Amino acid sequence: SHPVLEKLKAAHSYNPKEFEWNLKSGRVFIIKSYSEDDIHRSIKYSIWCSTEHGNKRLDSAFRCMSSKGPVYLLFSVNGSGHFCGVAEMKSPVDYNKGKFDVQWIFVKDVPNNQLRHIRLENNDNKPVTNSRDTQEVPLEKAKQVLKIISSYKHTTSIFDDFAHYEKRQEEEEVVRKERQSRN
Repeated sequence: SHPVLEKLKAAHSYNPKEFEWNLKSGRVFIIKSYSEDDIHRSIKYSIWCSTEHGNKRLDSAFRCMSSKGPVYLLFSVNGSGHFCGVAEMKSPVDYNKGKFDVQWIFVKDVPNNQLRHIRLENNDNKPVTNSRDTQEVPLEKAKQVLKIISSYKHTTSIFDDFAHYEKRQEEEEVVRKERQSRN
């Protein structure tokens, strides 16, 4: 067990046994992450950043949902074949690129084969697992997705490789510093 991961787990209740997937109101979006390193950083710092267009869509949705219901984000790394968790969006986008606060709720790997029966009528009836970044999920389909993610008995999560990702970040920082030093 990594000491940083222990601090995180003491400060956050991940994978809560009591999650309300039967949302009365809300908006739910797919997040397609470029890498596991970004997921790891997001969990560590409770922040996310989409593209310029994605940030615009999420910023608008959050501001339109103020005091009406939550905005949930369903995370999957491009090409990974499985969703890796769920966070709630907690702030509008701050442009000093941008960034917004997130509160991670589920940190767990859910294979796409467990979700691909759910099709999005607002994305040409494609499986929810075939979505682009910031695709909005209609609420009833989002309930089905959240029910499965919340109940799934996962065998892995990104936390299994926590030390690995910590090392990746530290070493890259060293490399970056040295590169900057030489210029």
